[PDB]
Amino acid sequence: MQLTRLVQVDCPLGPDVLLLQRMEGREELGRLFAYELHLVSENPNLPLEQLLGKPMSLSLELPGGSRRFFHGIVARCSQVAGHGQFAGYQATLRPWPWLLTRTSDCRIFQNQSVPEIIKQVFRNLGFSDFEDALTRPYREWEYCVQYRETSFDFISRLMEQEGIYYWFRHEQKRHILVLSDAYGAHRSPGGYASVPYYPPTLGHRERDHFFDWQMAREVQPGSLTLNDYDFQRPGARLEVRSNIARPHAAADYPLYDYPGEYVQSQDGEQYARNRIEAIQAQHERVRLRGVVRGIGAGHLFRLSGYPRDDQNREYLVVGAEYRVVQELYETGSGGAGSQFESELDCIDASQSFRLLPQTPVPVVRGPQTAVVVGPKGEEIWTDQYGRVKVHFHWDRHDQSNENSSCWIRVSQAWAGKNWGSMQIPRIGQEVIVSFLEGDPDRPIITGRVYNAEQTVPYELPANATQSGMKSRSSKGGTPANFNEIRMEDKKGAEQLYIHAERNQDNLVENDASLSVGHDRNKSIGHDELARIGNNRTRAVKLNDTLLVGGAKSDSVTGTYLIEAGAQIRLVCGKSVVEFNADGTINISGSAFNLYASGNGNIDTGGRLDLNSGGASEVDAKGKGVQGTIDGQVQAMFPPPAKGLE
Amino acid sequence: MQLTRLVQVDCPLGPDVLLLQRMEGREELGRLFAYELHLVSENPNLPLEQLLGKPMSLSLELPGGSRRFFHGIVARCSQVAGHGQFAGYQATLRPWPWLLTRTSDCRIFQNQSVPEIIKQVFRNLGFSDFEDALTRPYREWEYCVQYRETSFDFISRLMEQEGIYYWFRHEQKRHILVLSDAYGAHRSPGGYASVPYYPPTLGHRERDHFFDWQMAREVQPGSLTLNDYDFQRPGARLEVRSNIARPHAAADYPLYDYPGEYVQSQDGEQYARNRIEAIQAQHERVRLRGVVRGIGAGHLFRLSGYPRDDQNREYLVVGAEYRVVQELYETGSGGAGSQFESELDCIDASQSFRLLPQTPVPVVRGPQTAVVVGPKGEEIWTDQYGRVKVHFHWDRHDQSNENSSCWIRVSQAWAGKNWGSMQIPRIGQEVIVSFLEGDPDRPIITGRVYNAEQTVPYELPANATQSGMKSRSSKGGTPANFNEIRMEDKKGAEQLYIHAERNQDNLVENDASLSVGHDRNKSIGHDELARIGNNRTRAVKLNDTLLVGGAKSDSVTGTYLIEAGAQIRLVCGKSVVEFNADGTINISGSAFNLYASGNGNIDTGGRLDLNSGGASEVDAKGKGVQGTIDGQVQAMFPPPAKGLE
Amino acid sequence: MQLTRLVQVDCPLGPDVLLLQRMEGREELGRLFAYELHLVSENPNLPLEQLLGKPMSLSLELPGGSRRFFHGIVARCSQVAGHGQFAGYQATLRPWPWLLTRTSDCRIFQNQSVPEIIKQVFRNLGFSDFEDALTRPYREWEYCVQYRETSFDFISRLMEQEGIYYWFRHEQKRHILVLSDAYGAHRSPGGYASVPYYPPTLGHRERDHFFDWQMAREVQPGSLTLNDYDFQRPGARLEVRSNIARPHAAADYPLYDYPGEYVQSQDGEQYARNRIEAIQAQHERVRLRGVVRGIGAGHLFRLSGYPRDDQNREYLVVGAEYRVVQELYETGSGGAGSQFESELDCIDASQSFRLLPQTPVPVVRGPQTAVVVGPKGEEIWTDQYGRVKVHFHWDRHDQSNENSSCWIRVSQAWAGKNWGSMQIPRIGQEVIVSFLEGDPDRPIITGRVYNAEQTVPYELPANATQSGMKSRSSKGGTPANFNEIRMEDKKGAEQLYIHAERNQDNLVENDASLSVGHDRNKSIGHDELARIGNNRTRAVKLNDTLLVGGAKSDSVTGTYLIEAGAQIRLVCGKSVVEFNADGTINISGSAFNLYASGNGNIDTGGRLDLNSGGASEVDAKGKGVQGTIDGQVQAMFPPPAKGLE
Ligand SMILES: [Cl-]
Ligand SMILES: [Cl-]
Ligand SMILES: [Cl-]
Ligand SMILES: [Cl-]
Ligand SMILES: [Cl-]
Ligand SMILES: [Cl-]
Ligand SMILES: [Cl-]
Ligand SMILES: [Cl-]
Ligand SMILES: [Cl-]
Ligand SMILES: [Cl-]
Ligand SMILES: [Cl-]
Ligand SMILES: [Cl-]
Ligand SMILES: [Cl-]
Ligand SMILES: [Cl-]
Ligand SMILES: [Cl-]
Ligand SMILES: [Cl-]
Ligand SMILES: [Cl-]
Ligand SMILES: [Cl-]
Ligand SMILES: [Cl-]
Ligand SMILES: [Cl-]
Ligand SMILES: [Cl-]
Ligand SMILES: [Cl-]
Ligand SMILES: [Cl-]
Ligand SMILES: [Cl-]
Ligand SMILES: [Cl-]
Ligand SMILES: [Cl-]
Ligand SMILES: [Cl-]
Ligand SMILES: [Cl-]
Ligand SMILES: [Cl-]
Ligand SMILES: [Cl-]
Ligand SMILES: [Cl-]
Ligand SMILES: [Cl-]
Ligand SMILES: [Cl-]
Ligand SMILES: [Cl-]
Ligand SMILES: [Cl-]
Ligand SMILES: [Cl-]
Ligand SMILES: [Cl-]
Ligand SMILES: [Cl-]
Ligand SMILES: [Cl-]
Ligand SMILES: [Cl-]
Ligand SMILES: [Cl-]
Ligand SMILES: [Cl-]
Ligand SMILES: [Cl-]
Ligand SMILES: [Cl-]
Ligand SMILES: [Cl-]
Ligand SMILES: [Cl-]
Ligand SMILES: [Cl-]
Ligand SMILES: [Cl-]
Ligand SMILES: [Cl-]
Ligand SMILES: [Cl-]
Ligand SMILES: [Cl-]
Ligand SMILES: [Cl-]
Ligand SMILES: [Cl-]
Ligand SMILES: [Cl-]
Ligand SMILES: [Cl-]
Ligand SMILES: [Cl-]
Ligand SMILES: [Cl-]
Ligand SMILES: [Cl-]
Ligand SMILES: [Cl-]
Ligand SMILES: [Cl-]
Ligand SMILES: [Cl-]
Ligand SMILES: [Cl-]
Ligand SMILES: [Cl-]
Ligand SMILES: [Cl-]
Ligand SMILES: [Cl-]
Ligand SMILES: [Cl-]
Ligand SMILES: [Cl-]
Ligand SMILES: [Cl-]
Ligand SMILES: [Cl-]
Ligand SMILES: [Cl-]
Ligand SMILES: [Cl-]
Ligand SMILES: [Cl-]
Ligand SMILES: [Cl-]
Ligand SMILES: [Cl-]
Ligand SMILES: [Cl-]
Ligand code: NA
Ligand code: NA
Ligand code: NA
Ligand code: NA
Ligand code: NA
Ligand code: NA
Ligand code: NA
Ligand code: NA
Ligand code: NA
Ligand code: NA
Ligand code: NA
Ligand code: NA
Ligand code: NA
Ligand code: NA
Ligand code: NA
Ligand code: NA
Ligand code: NA
Ligand code: NA
Repeated sequence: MQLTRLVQVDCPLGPDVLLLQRMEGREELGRLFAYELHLVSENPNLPLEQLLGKPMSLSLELPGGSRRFFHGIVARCSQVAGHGQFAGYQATLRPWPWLLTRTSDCRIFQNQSVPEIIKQVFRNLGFSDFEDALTRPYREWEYCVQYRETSFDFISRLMEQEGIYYWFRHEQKRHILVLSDAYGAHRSPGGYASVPYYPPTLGHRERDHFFDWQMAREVQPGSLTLNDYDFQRPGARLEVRSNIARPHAAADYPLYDYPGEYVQSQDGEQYARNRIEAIQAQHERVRLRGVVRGIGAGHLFRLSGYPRDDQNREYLVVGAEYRVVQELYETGSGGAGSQFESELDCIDASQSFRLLPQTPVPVVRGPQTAVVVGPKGEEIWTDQYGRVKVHFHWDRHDQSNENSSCWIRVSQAWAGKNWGSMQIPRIGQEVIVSFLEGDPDRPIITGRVYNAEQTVPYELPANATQSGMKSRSSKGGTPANFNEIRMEDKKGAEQLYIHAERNQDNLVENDASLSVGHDRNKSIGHDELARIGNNRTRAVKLNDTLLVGGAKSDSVTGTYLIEAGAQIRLVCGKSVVEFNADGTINISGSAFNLYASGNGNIDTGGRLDLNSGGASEVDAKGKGVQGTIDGQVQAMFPPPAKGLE
Repeated sequence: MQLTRLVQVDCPLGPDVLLLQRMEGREELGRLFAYELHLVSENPNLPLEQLLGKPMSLSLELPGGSRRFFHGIVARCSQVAGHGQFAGYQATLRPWPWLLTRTSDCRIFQNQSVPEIIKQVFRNLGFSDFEDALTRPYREWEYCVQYRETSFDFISRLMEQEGIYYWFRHEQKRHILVLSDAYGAHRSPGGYASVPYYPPTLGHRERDHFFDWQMAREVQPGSLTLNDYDFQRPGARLEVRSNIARPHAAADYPLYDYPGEYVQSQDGEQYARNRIEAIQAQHERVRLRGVVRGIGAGHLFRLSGYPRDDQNREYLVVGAEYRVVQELYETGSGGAGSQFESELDCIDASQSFRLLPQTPVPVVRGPQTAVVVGPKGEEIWTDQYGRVKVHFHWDRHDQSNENSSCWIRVSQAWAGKNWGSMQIPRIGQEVIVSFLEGDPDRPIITGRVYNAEQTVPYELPANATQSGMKSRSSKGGTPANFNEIRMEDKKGAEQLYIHAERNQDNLVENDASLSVGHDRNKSIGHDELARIGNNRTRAVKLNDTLLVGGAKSDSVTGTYLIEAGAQIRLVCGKSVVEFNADGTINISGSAFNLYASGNGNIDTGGRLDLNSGGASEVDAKGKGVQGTIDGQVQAMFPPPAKGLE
Repeated sequence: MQLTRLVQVDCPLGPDVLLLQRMEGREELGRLFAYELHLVSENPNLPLEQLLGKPMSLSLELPGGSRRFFHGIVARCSQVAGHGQFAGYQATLRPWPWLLTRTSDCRIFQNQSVPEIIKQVFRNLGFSDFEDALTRPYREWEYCVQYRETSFDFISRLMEQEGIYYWFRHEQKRHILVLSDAYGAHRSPGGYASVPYYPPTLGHRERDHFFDWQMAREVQPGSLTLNDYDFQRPGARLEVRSNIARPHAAADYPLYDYPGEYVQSQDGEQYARNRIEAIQAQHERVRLRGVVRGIGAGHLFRLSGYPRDDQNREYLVVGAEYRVVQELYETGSGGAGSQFESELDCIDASQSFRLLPQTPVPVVRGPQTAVVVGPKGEEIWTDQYGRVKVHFHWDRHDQSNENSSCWIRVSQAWAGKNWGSMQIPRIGQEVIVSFLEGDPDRPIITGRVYNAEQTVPYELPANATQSGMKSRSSKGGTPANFNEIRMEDKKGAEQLYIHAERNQDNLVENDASLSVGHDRNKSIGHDELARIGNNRTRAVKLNDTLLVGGAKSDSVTGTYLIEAGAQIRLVCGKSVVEFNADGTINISGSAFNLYASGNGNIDTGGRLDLNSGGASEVDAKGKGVQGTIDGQVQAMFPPPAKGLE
C-alpha cells in the first residue's frame, strides 16, 4: 500500500517499511542467478511456512526509462543476532529452475524433441509461464533418458547439447524463462538501444553510463569434426565438420570426438556447429563497468562513447554482475539515487552465442539387467534385425509392454551375412544390458540370465556336468514340448541326447558314415520307406534274423540268387522242402502237383522206380506252424498301462 | 616436569619451555580435524625419526571446569629461517585415521557388518582404543569390497552409506574415536550443559560465553524413494521411501535413485532414511561465536541467553572452529587467559544428525577377468541357479578356493523358464566379469576366454574355418574323452562331425527324413535290433547284396512272396535248384526224397517217362561251396595292429 | 634496433619503446608456465593476425652473469580503456605445448616407445626443436591410444606414467623443451653453481641473493606394490614392489593397485618405481625467497649462507615463482635494477624428482562396436589363441586391415583346456568390444551383432520362433553353401533340421537308440554298405516289402531258414512253385529236370502213378512277368525338370 514514500516491495508478502542496503547479483545466460540481499528491519518473528519456499519482489529502477521490477524465489535465508537494536538478515534469491535441482528421477522420453521434452518436467510439476523464441528446428529424439539425475541437471545439459539457452524476460505481471538462440530471439528497450559512456571527470556525475572497457581474447580450437557409428547404414559417410575461423596465428587447430550422438548426417553437422560456436564465445569476450540500471544478462544494446566504426557493434550482455548501496533516510528532504554499480560481459550478432557444457554425463558406469517385455498371452516380439524390447527394473509408468523401450539389439554368439547364430529373447526372461560407451540413451543387450521365475532347464543344484540347449514350443509352454540337444559328461554315464519335438529332416550333400561301437536299437512307430539308388550292401558277421508280422513281399527284375553253405529249408506248415550241401534234397507235404507245358525228365546215377523209399515223414521239427511264428513276432510291445489311484 | 609455570606439553616429547601463539582448528563430525599450530622456541636441531610420525599433546583449559587436554598425531611439520633470533615453526595436526589415507588395498570382506568391517583395518594395523556408542542394528554385508582405494576412504564412505559418523571423546589417558549415531550416543559435562550468552557491552568481559548467532536455512529435497533389482525374488515389492517434511513452501519435492544397493526391503528403508536425514541437516544449521573453551565438534549443549521457549533447544556442535592468541611472558606477575576465539555449527535432537556423502564410488570403469576356482581334484562347483565362484587376479589371501568370492551368476546365450542354454564354467578356466552399474560389490560373469593353460580345442593357428563345441569327461580329463559337434566349412572338404563319447539316444516325436546325396556306410559293432510297427518298405534301384556269417533266419506269419523277373537259383552245395522265366525248372542234387501223405501228380503236355533226359550235371557254377562264401563274408575287418618299437 | 637505451624486445614484433612494469611467472617442472604481463604503451591499434597466436621476447638479466633472454607464445591478451592518457594491457604467456591443448584426436600408436610416441604429435604439426636428456630405457608399447582427448593431455599423462618430465632450456636462438629425468639430465651455469644468502640487515642491499628458507615435510606412503594379469603366462609371478624408506615414525605404510598396466615383470617394477618416487617429492620440499635473477624451474644450484654440512646440498628448483616491478624513466641519469622478486621450491640428487599424476584417464565408460577387418578376398584372419583384429568406426588411417588393431581376444560361450566352444569372427562382420577396467589400450571382444550388410540368417521379421546356427563355406560365400542345425518351435509345425553341406561322420562309442514315433523315409543317392558284427535283428509288425532293380544276391555260410505261416510262392515267369500250410505243393513250369547222382525216391500214402492229375495250369496270377516288376521298382524318381522361360 503504503505510500508514505521510499520502498515498495510485495507480491508474496513484502513490507514497505523493511529497508534494503546491499545486493550482489551474478548470472550467466543459460545459468541461474543469485542475488545476495542483506536485509535489516523491524520484525522479530515471521513464520517460515511459505516465504522460504516462495517469491520476493524487488524493484530496480531507471526512472524515466526501463524500470526493472523483479519477482523471484527465496531458497536460502537467514537472520542475525548481532543487533537487538534492529534486525539484520541475509537473503539469496535464485530462479524457479533451482526448484528442479533438489529433485531426481529415472525416466524415459520417446519420439520427442529436446525443446518440448523440457516442457513436461516443467508443466507436470509447474507452470506454462516460460516462453519460446526459437527459430530453427532441432532433432526429434527417438529415445531420451534423464538417468538418475536431477531435473535441473537434465534439462540444461540437453539445452547445452542443442544450443538452446535462456534468460529471464523481466515482466511486471508474471516472471519469464526465455528459451532462446540467435539474434532474432533476444530483444531490448527503445532509445535505450544505445547507452552512454563517459569518464566521470570529477570522480562522479549526476548521470548513468559506462566508465570502463576491456576486451579479453584467448585462442580457441579451429574445428570440431565429429563421427558416429550407424548400423542401419553401416557403409555411410559418417564424418561431419564445423568451422569458424577468424584471421590469426595458431588458430585453425582442429578438434575431434567420436560419438557425437547422431543418427542422421545433417543433425551431426548441427551438433558440431553448436559446440564449435560455444567455444568461440571465449575467442572474444568484453568486460565493462557502468552505473546504469537498465541492463542485465540477456539484454541487447549498442555502445557509443568508446568508439570505433565497427568495433563497438551489437552487444548481448551475457553476464551482468551488479550492486546496490545505501543507508538512506527521509532526510535532507530529497536524497536521490543512492549509489549503485554494475559490471558486464558482452558479445555481438554475426558472431553469435552458445552455451559452454559443464555437467557430468549421467554416469552409467556398468550394465543392468532388464525384463524383456510384453504382457500376458505373448512369447515373441522381435523385429527385422533380431531386436527385442525391455523394461528396466525401474519403471513406474506401465506394466512394461511394447512401449517400455526403443528396440534393442542382441549380442549373438556368432553373426554373419545372412548366416550365423540366433536365439531371440522371449518375453518375461531377463537379460544383461550394456550401454554403448556407457550412454543411458544407447542400450545394447549383451547376454542372458536365470533367476527364480526363469529357472535352469535341468537338475540343479545336481547335474552340473550336463550342458546343451533346450528350446520350448511357442504359444504353449507345456513343461515338455521341446526340441533338445544335451551332452552329459559324467564318466561311465556319458550320453548325447537329441530330441525332436515333432519332425527331423537330416540332409547330407555327399557322404555319411555312421559307426556305432556296441549296439543300435532302432524302433520306428508306423512306417519306414528306405530307398537307395545304385547298390545296397548288407554284411553281418553273425546271425541275421527277420520276423514279419503280415505279408512279406520281395520283387527282383533280373535274378535272385539264394546261396547257402550248409542248408536251406523252406518250411510251410505240413509242406517242408530241404536242400543240403552234401546234395540230399528232401521234400515233405500232403500232396504234390508237378506240371510242365512241354517235357519232364527224372534221372539218376543209381536206382529210382517209384514208392517205398522217401521217409514216412521228415517232420517240420515243431516250428512250422503259424501260431509259433506269431509269438516270435508278437513277443513285442503289447504293454501294460495300469492306471493311477 | 618442569613446574616453573606456564606451558606444560608432553606424551611423546614436548618441552615445557617451547611457547605457542596461534592455532586454527576446524573439523566436522565424520571428518578429520587439522590444528594449524605455529611454534617458536629454543631448539636448533631435533631429529625426525618419530615426532613427524607420532603425537603431540596440547592442553586447552577451562580452569574450574571441563579441561580439554589433547593428544594427537603430527603429519605435516616445518621450521622457518626468518629469525636466527629464536626459532619459528609450523605444525598441522590430524587424527590417527589420517594415517590410513596414505595407504591402499584391493580386499574382499564376507558375511560381516559395516560397523565391525571397519574394526579390522583398524585392529590389524592399529589399536582397539576406539569406542562404540551405536544403538540400532545395520546390515550384515554378504560381500563388501575395498576396491583399489585407501583404507581411510574405504571406511568413511561405508560409514556414510550406513549413517555412522564419529567424533573424538577427549581423554586424559588414551585418545578416542567415537563411532556414533543419534541422541543417546553423544554426551557432555555437568553444569556446563547450559552455556552463557552475552553482548560484551564494553567491548570485552572477564568471562567466557557467546556473542553471536545466525540461523541459516536452505530448502531441501522432500523424499528419496529407492528401488533395486532382486533376482532371488524377481516379482517382489522393490520400492522403498523415506519422508521428513517440515512445514513450508516448495518443500516436499521428491528424489529417486536406482540401485540403493539393498537386497531385503527394510534395509532399503534404512538407507533411504539415513541419506534423507543427512540432507535435512542443511535444512536448518546454526552459526555461533564465543570465547568459551569447553565445546568442540561432537559436544552437546543448551544455549541460554538468546532465548525463545523452544528455538534454542539441545545443540550438537557439528563443526567447531577455534583460535588461540598470545605473546605471553611471566611479567605483570599474573597475566591470565590470553585471548582465545571459537566459532560453531549446531543442530538438535528430535531433529537428528547424519553425514553428507562426498567420495568417488571406487571407480571400476570396466570388466576384469578372473579364474573360476577350487583347488586340485575338482572340476565342477555350481549352485541351484547355475552360479560359480571366482578368484580375481589380485589375491594375497588364499590359493583361491570356495571362499574367494560370493556366488556369481553366468550370462548364458539363451535362458528361459526351466529351458534354454547351459554351460557352467569349470574350475581353473578363465572368464569375463562385469560389474552391475560398475559396482565392485556386484560382479556378474559375462563370457569366457582362452589362454595359454586353457588352450583352443582344435588346430590353431590353422583351421580357423572349423567351429563347434566339444565337451570333456568330468572327473577324468583325458585328452580324448568327449562328446563333440563340429561344423568344418572349408570348401571341398566340408563336414559335420558328431561324436558321442558313450551313448546316443535320438527321439523324434512325429516323422524323420534322412536324405543322403552320395553314399552311406553304417557299421555297428555288436548288435542291431530294428523294429517297425506297421510297414517296412525297401526299394533299391540296382543290386541288393547280403552276406550272412552265421545262421540266417526269416519268419512270416502269413505269406512270403518271392518273385523274380529273370531267374531264381537256390544253391546248396551239390543240390542246386533253378527256376527260369521261360519256365524251365532245373534241379540237381545227390539224392532226392519226395513224400506226400495224400496223393501225387506228375503231368505234362509232351512226354515224360523216366530216366535218360535231365542233364548229366547242371553244375553249381563254382560258387556253391561254403569256403567260398566264408571269404565273401570274412573279407571284412581282421585287421593288423602291428605294434610300436 | 632502437638503441636509445632501456628496453629491447623482439623476435616477432616487439617495440623497444613499449615499457613493462609487472610480471608474475609460476611454473612446475612437467607443467606449463604463465607470465602475467601487464603492459602500457603508445600504440592505439595493432592487428591480431599473428601476435595473439605467436611469440613475444622477454629479456630478464643478471648482467655480468647468466642472462635469461626469453622467447614464448601469447595465448590470451587484452587491452584496457581506463586511460586514454597512454595505453594499458594484459598479456599472459604460455609455452608451445599449450597449443596442443586446444586440439583433439582418437588415434592408435603401435610398437612404439612412450618417449618417441610424443615426438610425432610434435613433429607432424610442429617442430624438432625440443631436446632429449633421457638415460635409461622405457617400455616399447605394443598398443598405445590417445582416446578422445587433447594432444597436450595425451603426452603429459604418458610422461607421468613413465617418469619423464620437462623444462625449458632457455636459449638465445630457438626455444627448448627439455625431455628429462634424473640428475645427469639437468644442468646449470658456472660460478653461479653456488648462490648467496643474506638477511638484508638494513632492509635492503645493493646485491642479489636469498632472504628466506622453510623446509616443509609431510608423511608419505611407504611402498606401492603392483599387480596385473598375464593370460600369455597365466601362472607367473605377477606381483612387483617398490620401496623408499627414510627413517621415521608412521612411514612404511604400503599402497597397492591392480592393473599397473604392465606385461613383463621388470617394467612393472619401473612403474611402481616412478610412481613411488613422485609421491616422495612431497616427503621433503623446501620453500625460498630471493632477489636473484638467474634461477628458474629446472635449474640446479647449491645454497651457501644458511648452512648445515649436508642439509643444503644439490637443489633442483621445481617451481620458481617470480616478479618484476618498476615505474622507470631516463631520470637521475642512471637508475639501476628496479626491484624484482622470486620464490622457490627445491629438491636434491640421491633423492630424485618425478611428476605427480593429475589427469582423468581417457574416460571410456562403456563398450563400442567395431568391424572385424581385412580388405577384399579374405574371410578368416585369426591367431593361435583364437584372436581376431578390428577397426573401430573412427579411422582416418586405412581402409582398415591387418594393421587396424593389436590382436583382440574373443569371449566364447564355453572355453576350457583344449576343449570348448569356438566361432571366430569373420572379416567384415561387426562385434561388441569392451575394455578391461575401461582402458582404451585394452580392448576385448565380447559378443556379436547383426546389421544391414550382415543380416539375420532366416525369415525376419517373421519366424522369430526359429533358432539355431548356420555356418558358411569359407572362400566362397554362395547364399547356400552351409552346414546348419535349426530348431523350429512353432506349435504343430515343430522341426529339427540338420544340414551337412558335404559329409557327415557320426561316432557313437557304446550304444545308440533311434526311436521314431511316426514314419522314417531314408533315401540314399548312390550306395549303402551297412555292416554289423554279431547279430542283426529285424522285426516288422506288419508287411515287409522289397523291390530290387538289378541283381539280388544273398550268401549264408551256414543255414538259411525260410519259414512261412501261410504260404510260400517263388514265381519265376512261367515256372511257379507254391508251398502251402495245409501241405499241398504245387509246381508249374514249361519243362522240368530232376537229377540225382545217387538215388531218387517218390512216395505217398495214397496213389501216384503218372499223368492226368496236376492242374492244366496253376497260373502265375498275372504278376509273374518282368515288365510288371519293373514299374513296381521304377515308379520312383524319373522326375521332370521343366525349365524356365
Ligand atoms: Cl510528509
Ligand atoms: Cl508483511
Ligand atoms: Cl565465471
Ligand atoms: Cl525495530
Ligand atoms: Cl508461486
Ligand atoms: Cl508421428
Ligand atoms: Cl511423463
Ligand atoms: Cl533437423
Ligand atoms: Cl505466472
Ligand atoms: Cl503476460
Ligand atoms: Cl559421395
Ligand atoms: Cl562462418
Ligand atoms: Cl555416446
Ligand atoms: Cl545421413
Ligand atoms: Cl546456420
Ligand atoms: Cl529530515
Ligand atoms: Cl555482427
Ligand atoms: Cl562435477
Ligand atoms: Cl499388476
Ligand atoms: Cl500399450
Ligand atoms: Cl511357451
Ligand atoms: Cl514328453
Ligand atoms: Cl563287405
Ligand atoms: Cl525224407
Ligand atoms: Cl511233428
Ligand atoms: Cl618464582
Ligand atoms: Cl624435549
Ligand atoms: Cl564447510
Ligand atoms: Cl633460543
Ligand atoms: Cl603412538
Ligand atoms: Cl552364522
Ligand atoms: Cl583380513
Ligand atoms: Cl536390519
Ligand atoms: Cl591407547
Ligand atoms: Cl581409558
Ligand atoms: Cl502387498
Ligand atoms: Cl518424522
Ligand atoms: Cl550399485
Ligand atoms: Cl524384502
Ligand atoms: Cl527410527
Ligand atoms: Cl616481570
Ligand atoms: Cl528435539
Ligand atoms: Cl573427487
Ligand atoms: Cl602354491
Ligand atoms: Cl577353505
Ligand atoms: Cl576333465
Ligand atoms: Cl578317442
Ligand atoms: Cl517305392
Ligand atoms: Cl538239367
Ligand atoms: Cl563243378
Ligand atoms: Cl643521450
Ligand atoms: Cl612494432
Ligand atoms: Cl601448487
Ligand atoms: Cl601515447
Ligand atoms: Cl613460430
Ligand atoms: Cl622390429
Ligand atoms: Cl600418425
Ligand atoms: Cl625395459
Ligand atoms: Cl626453432
Ligand atoms: Cl641451437
Ligand atoms: Cl620363483
Ligand atoms: Cl633406495
Ligand atoms: Cl588398466
Ligand atoms: Cl615377466
Ligand atoms: Cl635405478
Ligand atoms: Cl632527467
Ligand atoms: Cl644427494
Ligand atoms: Cl578433472
Ligand atoms: Cl575405398
Ligand atoms: Cl597393410
Ligand atoms: Cl563365404
Ligand atoms: Cl542348396
Ligand atoms: Cl523282437
Ligand atoms: Cl496244380
Ligand atoms: Cl495267365
Ligand atoms: Na517451479
Ligand atoms: Na575536468
Ligand atoms: Na597454415
Ligand atoms: Na500377469
Ligand atoms: Na506283393
Ligand atoms: Na520279450
Ligand atoms: Na593408527
Ligand atoms: Na553499558
Ligand atoms: Na501441495
Ligand atoms: Na596345483
Ligand atoms: Na530260427
Ligand atoms: Na577287401
Ligand atoms: Na607448436
Ligand atoms: Na646492522
Ligand atoms: Na615397526
Ligand atoms: Na570393397
Ligand atoms: Na552273387
Ligand atoms: Na508313385
